[PDB]
Amino acid sequence: GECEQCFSDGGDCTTCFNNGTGPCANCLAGYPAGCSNSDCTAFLSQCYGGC
Repeated sequence: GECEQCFSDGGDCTTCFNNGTGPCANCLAGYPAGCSNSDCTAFLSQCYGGC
């Protein structure tokens, strides 16, 4: 998981999103399925509430 990797490397939200080029980046704008996902999901559970 790209977003999971960033999470394991101590990253939260900003310090992974990297303004729209990061691992959890598509999980932000176009994220209707991001909660029903897994790789995006824990990040979004923090950074948005996880739907």
